[PDB]
Amino acid sequence: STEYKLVVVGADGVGKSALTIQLIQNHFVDEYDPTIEDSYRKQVVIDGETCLLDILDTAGQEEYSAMRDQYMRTGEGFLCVFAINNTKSFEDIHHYREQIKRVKDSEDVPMVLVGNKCDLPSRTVDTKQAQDLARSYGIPFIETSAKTRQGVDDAFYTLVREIRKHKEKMSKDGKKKKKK
Ligand SMILES: Nc1nc2c(ncn2[C@@H]2O[C@H](COP(=O)(O)OP(=O)(O)CP(=O)(O)O)[C@@H](O)[C@H]2O)c(=O)[nH]1
Ligand SMILES: [Mg+2]
Ligand SMILES: [Mg+2]
Repeated sequence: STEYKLVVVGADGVGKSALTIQLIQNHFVDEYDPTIEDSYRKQVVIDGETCLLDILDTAGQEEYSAMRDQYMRTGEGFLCVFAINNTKSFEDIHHYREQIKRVKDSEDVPMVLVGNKCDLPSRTVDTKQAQDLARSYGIPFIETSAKTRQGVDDAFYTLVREIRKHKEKMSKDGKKKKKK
């Protein structure tokens, strides 16, 4: 069945790992253990298709940009995670997207904007500005909590759906031809 290369990106401490672990292992990591680079696979059924999810869980801050370039090249789809009580992490999304587009040398890259930690009262990034940004990029926005698991499956499943749409659009192309 179809394999999907997903990459989870975002600033230090937004909950990239907690989201990924909730997805894979169904528990919430309460600790803060900074990531170098972790990879996971989960077989799931999404819209009646069996998917092999190959998930890359990236570091909050890359020491070597070459390490960032590589996962942006390999990734088929990107989970762009910010925390709703971390304004800078939300601002960092623009910079991730620019870096990904440049590396892919393309304007069309499957991504989903993820506002994590929605269980907190400390919200400094409002939903509207998140929604506005996602609308601007033409990608989905999903609010999640790794603590409660709210929205976690949805975030990953939606990314898979985005990758499918892209594959279809890339077969049909926009020009240079073609496919139906
Ligand atoms: N309240 C709440 N806390 C969360 C949530 N997700 C993660 N955390 C907490 O935030 C801290 C960092 O989470 P972690 O998943 O390691 O974030 P990360 O972005 O992977 C860290 P790095 O960028 O170094 O790899 C941990 O204390 C974790 O329990 C959430 O949805 N809600
Ligand atoms: Mg991590
Ligand atoms: Mg990062």
